[PDB]
Amino acid sequence: STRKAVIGYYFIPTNQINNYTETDTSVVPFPVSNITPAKAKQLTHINFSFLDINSNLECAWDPATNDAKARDVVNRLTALKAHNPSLRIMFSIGGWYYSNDLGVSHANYVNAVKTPAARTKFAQSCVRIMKDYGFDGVDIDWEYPQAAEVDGFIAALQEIRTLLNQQTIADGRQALPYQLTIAGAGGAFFLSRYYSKLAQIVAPLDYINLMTYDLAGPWEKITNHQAALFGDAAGPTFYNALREANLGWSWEELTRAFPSPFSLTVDAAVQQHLMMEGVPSAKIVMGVPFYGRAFKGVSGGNGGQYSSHSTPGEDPYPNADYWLVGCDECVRDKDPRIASYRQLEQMLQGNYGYQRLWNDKTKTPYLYHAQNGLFVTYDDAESFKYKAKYIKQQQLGGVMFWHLGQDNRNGDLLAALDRYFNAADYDDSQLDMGTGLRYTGVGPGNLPIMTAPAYVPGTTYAQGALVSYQGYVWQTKWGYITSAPGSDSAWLKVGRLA
Ligand SMILES: C#CCO[C@@H]1[C@@H](C)[C@H](OC(=O)NCCCCCCCNC(=N)NC(=O)NC)[C@@H](C)C(=O)O[C@H](CC)[C@@](C)(O)[C@@H]2OC(C)(C)O[C@H]([C@@H]2C)[C@H](C)C[C@@]1(C)O
Repeated sequence: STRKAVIGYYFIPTNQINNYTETDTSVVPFPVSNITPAKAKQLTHINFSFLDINSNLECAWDPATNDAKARDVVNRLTALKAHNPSLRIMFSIGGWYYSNDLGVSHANYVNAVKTPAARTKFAQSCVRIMKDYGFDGVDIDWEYPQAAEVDGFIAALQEIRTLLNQQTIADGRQALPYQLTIAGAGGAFFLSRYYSKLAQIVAPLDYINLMTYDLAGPWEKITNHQAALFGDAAGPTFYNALREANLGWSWEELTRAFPSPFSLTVDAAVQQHLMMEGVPSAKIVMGVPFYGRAFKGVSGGNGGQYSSHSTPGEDPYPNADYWLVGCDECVRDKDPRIASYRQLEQMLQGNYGYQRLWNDKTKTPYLYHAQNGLFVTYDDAESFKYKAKYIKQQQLGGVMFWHLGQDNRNGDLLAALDRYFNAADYDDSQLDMGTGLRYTGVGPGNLPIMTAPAYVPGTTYAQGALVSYQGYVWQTKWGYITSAPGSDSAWLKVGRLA
């Protein structure tokens, strides 16, 4: 019973920093003061976002940033630590806008990690920004290094870790050591870019915060849940790209690890991490969305699930038709495709025509607007019970979420996560996790415990025979085999001894 991490992004754009105020929500909708002492206590980390990498290949604020206002906002966050001596204010470098393959700063990420000298300079800039502004650690949210750049990225994290460790010693911060995290891919297509080197990536980290949300969106042909915990056989499935990663595994090893097609769920991403040797469950943090994704143009029959739709994917949103009925924040932000949980409660409570439905396979809620043909996929305090139960059962490190401003005013989502993990009186021992589709892949990092008769030399084993030998349970790939398990290619390591 180590405390689960509870990691909340605090995102504030440059224009809001530069006009920062705590008394006008039309300029800053979500000021630091909305994070009350009670919320501060429920959080373990706050990820201040986003810093960038500049063309000097250093960690830097957006250069339009007013530095005194920036320091002041950051000081308000670090003052929160007075209510909670476990609390850290991290900062994040990257995000989609800055760091995506076509993002505005993308070449800076590539070049910052490309060579030994560039990495030294970058790493030093991170620690220096951390100490100058009073942050408690470094989060990297590069979406995403491509297979060629992965060795540099790894080396960059290793170097940052060493510098963080020096800093923790210099400041005598062993009670709350400076930390290093990344925001990891939560679906196999991006994950496949660095999957083969996952143990190396995770080794220098305190946590890898899986972005296990945005698993559906307007870029797909068919509506779906953006953060299904388990799979729905009625729903779409996807090619498992991990089976083409450069792993050096055999056909049978790849097949047993990477079923395809597969359901793109939270459970899949988590298992895909656990399958790798050297990736410990305690370092894996499950991301959850504090917002819904909305689609229009959907047909009926199944609550708007798994339907074609007409939601534009362009960015910025390409006209002024704000068709997400009742969503006032969408008008403010000029995009009807995303609604905060905060806004969604209001849409459901007003006379706007939505029903709240529940998929008992995915263990996630959804809104359906029968009259206009709208579907919204989001998470709430109910879906979080199952996700928290899963976090406990799988011995994950905790939960991360984007983002704090999207909680409702009383902070019920955060409170709920804090309760499912820490409340003495909350009991989920009978919470039924459903018959949704589990990801069944097995790999070297997550072998099940098994028993079988001991291997006997001289015996002819038929295809599919199971024996135990030198700590493991092995299975013949064909028959008849007589070789000692592990000595040639005929035997598959399927389990570990009892
Ligand atoms: C101008 C523009 C946007 O362009 C998109 C296109 C670029 C899409 O852009 C958008 O959806 N924009 C909104 C993005 C939300 C941010 C959150 C992401 C997660 N990050 C986080 N949530 N991070 C986080 O929480 N961090 C803590 C993008 C998601 C996408 O799928 O791009 C794919 C790459 C796999 C392309 C580039 O190949 C894309 O694929 C498809 C879907 C077939 O579309 C075409 C092109 C070819 C098309 C030409 C480009 C668009 C229209 O699809």
